[PDB]
Amino acid sequence: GSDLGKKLLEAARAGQDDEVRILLANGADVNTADETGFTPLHLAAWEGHLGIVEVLLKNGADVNANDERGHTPLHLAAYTGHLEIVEVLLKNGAGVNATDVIGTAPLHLAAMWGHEEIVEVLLKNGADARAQDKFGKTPEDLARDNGYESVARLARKEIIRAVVDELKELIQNVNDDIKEVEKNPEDMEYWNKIYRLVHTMKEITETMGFSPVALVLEAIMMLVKLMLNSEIKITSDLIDAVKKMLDMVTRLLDLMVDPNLNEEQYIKMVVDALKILIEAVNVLIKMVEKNPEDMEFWNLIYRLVHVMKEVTETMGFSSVAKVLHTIMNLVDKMLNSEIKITSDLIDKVKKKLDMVTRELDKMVS
Repeated sequence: GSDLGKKLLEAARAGQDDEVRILLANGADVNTADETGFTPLHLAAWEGHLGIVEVLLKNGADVNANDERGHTPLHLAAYTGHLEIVEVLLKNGAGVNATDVIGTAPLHLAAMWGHEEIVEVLLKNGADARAQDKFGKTPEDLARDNGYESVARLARKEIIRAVVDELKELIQNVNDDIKEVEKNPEDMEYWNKIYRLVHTMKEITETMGFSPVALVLEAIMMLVKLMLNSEIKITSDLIDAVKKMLDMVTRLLDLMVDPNLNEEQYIKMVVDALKILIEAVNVLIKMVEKNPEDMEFWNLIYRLVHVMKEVTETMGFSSVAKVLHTIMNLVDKMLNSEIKITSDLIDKVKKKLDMVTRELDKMVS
């Protein structure tokens, strides 16, 4: 009864390989528990005794045993940071996404103390990077709060990758819907469904960050909203413009999940993104060309040019920062109605934007 169970607990805790083997041989309950509910596997993983972990697992140890606090042996192995014990537990069907009472997964325990190797292993075995504990904290958040910048950046990259996959699923939905309207433009319902999809996308992008994608999605939202309130006649050319903006959003999403290359590919990433959002600004300029006098669209162009100036400044590109600063100055003049909106002004902005594009091409070329 309690005799062999207590001696087995104490032997697993102390690291007595032979004593564990003997006690198991004499019919000791492998899944015995202490006051708090720790089975010998919990204690073996805690103290880091790989041999005893392996032996216990061979003799029927419960890999997913929970204690009072809802902790499996994998929680404790990830906390203490014993890589090989984590690997064996996962090998024997351990719960990679097991959640305790406070909502803390093993990835939280690994990332919060910066045990990079076990974090990588856990992610390899399908660990949820976006898992949130009872306090709305992801593993990224816990690692960053404790000063582990490397693991924080890694968890961030994983969250970005998963979010991009989700957004691609949303893009597929939107593309099916836009095809179905292209066949029957009469249905306004499809446009409302597309509006819902784009609004959810906009919310996700704002939540993560990715301001450029958020602003392009906001342009999408304005167009679909005008069509819903029958402010504009449903044209096929405007639909092709929406198609082009969705395509560029998808491509930008592809850009975000770049293979962690070297500074050269980093430059190519930023230059491609710069060209993509320039294409977006060109779409906006064409739309303003056809229907000016709606300052919301100008505020959005301002927001995009501001994001671009920020990106450049952070990444140098002083010539481009200056040209975009001038663009922003002209737009600022316009919003407070200093100057009169004239076709020559929009055309001049277009000329300067083309000069920007050639300056970037010169930089990358």
